[PDB]
Amino acid sequence: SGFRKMAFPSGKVEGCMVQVTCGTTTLNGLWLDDVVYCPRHVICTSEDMLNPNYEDLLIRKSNHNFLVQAGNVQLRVIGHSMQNCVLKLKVDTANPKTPKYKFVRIQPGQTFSVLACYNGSPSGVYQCAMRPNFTIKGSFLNGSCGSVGFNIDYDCVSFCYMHHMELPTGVHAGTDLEGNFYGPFVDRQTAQAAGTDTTITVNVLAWLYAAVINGDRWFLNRFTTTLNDFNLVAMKYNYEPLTQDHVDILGPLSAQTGIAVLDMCASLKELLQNGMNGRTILGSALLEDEFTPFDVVRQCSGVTFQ
Amino acid sequence: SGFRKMAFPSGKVEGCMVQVTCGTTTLNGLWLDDVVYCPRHVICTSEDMLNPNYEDLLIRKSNHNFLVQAGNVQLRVIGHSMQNCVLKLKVDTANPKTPKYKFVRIQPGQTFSVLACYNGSPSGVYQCAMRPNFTIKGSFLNGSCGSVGFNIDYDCVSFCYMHHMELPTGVHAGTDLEGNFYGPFVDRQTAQAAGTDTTITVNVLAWLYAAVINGDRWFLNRFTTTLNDFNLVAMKYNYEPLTQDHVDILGPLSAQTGIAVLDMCASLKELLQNGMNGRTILGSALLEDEFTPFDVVRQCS
Ligand SMILES: *[C@@](O)(c1nc2ccccc2s1)[C@H](C[C@@H]1CCNC1=O)NC(=O)[C@@H]1[C@@H]2[C@H](CN1C(=O)c1cc3c(OC)cccc3[nH]1)C2(C)C
Ligand SMILES: *[C@@](O)(c1nc2ccccc2s1)[C@H](C[C@@H]1CCNC1=O)NC(=O)[C@@H]1[C@@H]2[C@H](CN1C(=O)c1cc3c(OC)cccc3[nH]1)C2(C)C
Repeated sequence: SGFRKMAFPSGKVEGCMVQVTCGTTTLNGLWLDDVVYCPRHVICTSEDMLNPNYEDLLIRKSNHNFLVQAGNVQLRVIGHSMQNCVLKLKVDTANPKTPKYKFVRIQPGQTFSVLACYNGSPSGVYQCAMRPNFTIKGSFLNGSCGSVGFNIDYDCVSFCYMHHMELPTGVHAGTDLEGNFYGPFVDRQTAQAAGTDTTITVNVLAWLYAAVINGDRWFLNRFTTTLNDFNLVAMKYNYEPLTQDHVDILGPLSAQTGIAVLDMCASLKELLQNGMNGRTILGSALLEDEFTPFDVVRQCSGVTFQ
Repeated sequence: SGFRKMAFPSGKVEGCMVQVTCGTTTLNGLWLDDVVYCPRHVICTSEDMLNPNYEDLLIRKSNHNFLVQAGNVQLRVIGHSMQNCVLKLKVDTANPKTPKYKFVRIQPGQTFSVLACYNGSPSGVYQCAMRPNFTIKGSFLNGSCGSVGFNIDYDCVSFCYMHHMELPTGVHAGTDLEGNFYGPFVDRQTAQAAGTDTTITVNVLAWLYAAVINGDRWFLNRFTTTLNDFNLVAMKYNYEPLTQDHVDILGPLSAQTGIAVLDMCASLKELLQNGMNGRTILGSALLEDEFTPFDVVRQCS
């Protein structure tokens, strides 16, 4: 029993974190095999943050202009290349701690663990979801660039995020491990803003299924809804549209609890109109949207507390 | 910017988890130097635990009754003993991944990272606080016993918790790594109720400071209070007493924001008496009490 924001054990990622220095700029790098991945703006100085031409800044660098440190050991850079907004530094030593890994680009609503790092040293681990507006609500300070997000389903590390910037709203933006940004953001200091954010409807429903699995049913009602009527109502509260794909994904949780998906949608509609009336759901007084259906199945018992 | 519930990186502890089996009972163990630490009830069969006589059940067992597995390798048990509610198993191989560590017993209100494990394998990590009623609001299923709680400080892992049980309310209970229970609990198959829980006042104040540092100021006011007046309202709302030591600990956060501890206490006194009026603080409609003043400083710096 219980339900918490649960991150993956971070050991497999900790053994990949390095420090990358170019000039007076220092950030984190990810050392996998003989390659170090880091944000390409490690090659930027104060005067080229608004409109840097990364191709022109990089051609002026040699391999020995990059200082890579793994703990107290200096790694020698023997090659380099830029791929989108990521710099790939080839080093003379393959990381002996390289885990089984893959690079995946995630969709909005998906969650992952973030290992926040400063100067190549891990500081903490927390969970976060890719918001519908392609930002994440993280906890990142100066020098956190190059920190990565990942999942570790079945002993394979899936890297899905690399940290690059903080927007004026206090939310965060970054790229996948191929250097392609999530959303319309750019690695420039130009005026950028996150679009209006929405609630991840399929995740709220998954978390309501988690509450039922853990023994709470106070919020259910005698009603049902069509998918059309549910979307007409939920969008008036700034909820993301629920698709037939989301209904299908919720199938296993619906089967375990005996609560039809559209019946849980009717519960959600009533929760939006009434509030909780002094009650909590899984310890929360608001509707939580950063647990996916897969996260619920991972953490919850396969037996409902009937 | 941003404020999240954060756990310590768990790599140093992951390299210490093993599986321990005695008969048909399998649970997790912690392998440090040449010893494996696990809950003593690994020697109980599902019948023996209604009222176990651990002294007698241990006397019946020998080294051959224990099976320790580190990944795919089997460790040979060459000694055994009980210390309080933990079983200590001496093995023939010292763990080469043993970090610099110490066993520490935490106080209520203090926080720690839990590495939830099943069959000796780390499954997840989350942060939790030792409640004033000595329970933790964890997330544990069948097979989680032996999972440990810890804090990290300059390469040194301070182990503070070992998981043993779930109470009827769904909250969890355990021991320090010397086998001493936190709270009035016993390792027996009986429904045990924890005392009425109370809110950790100093942590709520720390989190209100974290909110101010992140731009949330609506709850700030012109008023100030004293300890004795604040403690009278704390008592009424089932909040733990605020002491001068707590005021001293909050001192750095107090100077950094320009809000004295007793000025922030007047904001908390107002939130308890009047509510939040539809507003949220740091994305929460509740007053969060599982962030210590150190968690706030560590994260914000
Ligand atoms: C990162 O760790 C980097 N720091 C530097 C320093 C020099 C060169 C390159 C880099 S990458 C930070 C992480 C940030 C800092 C606070 N919290 C974070 O998440 N990333 C940045 O500083 C990025 C890089 C330029 C600008 N930037 C911003 O986050 C940024 C600038 C900015 C302005 O500028 C006027 C106004 C408002 C908000 C804002 N954010 C890059 C995008 C290349
Ligand atoms: C743990 O992993 C153990 N499992 C076994 C199995 C055989 C022998 C020893 C152990 S330790 C679990 C973890 C629990 C289970 C669900 N989530 C958890 O956190 N611990 C237990 O099962 C403990 C051990 C006996 C009973 N117990 C309970 O949690 C327990 C019993 C109980 C009753 O009994 C009537 C009523 C209500 C609640 C309740 N919880 C020990 C305390 C020794």
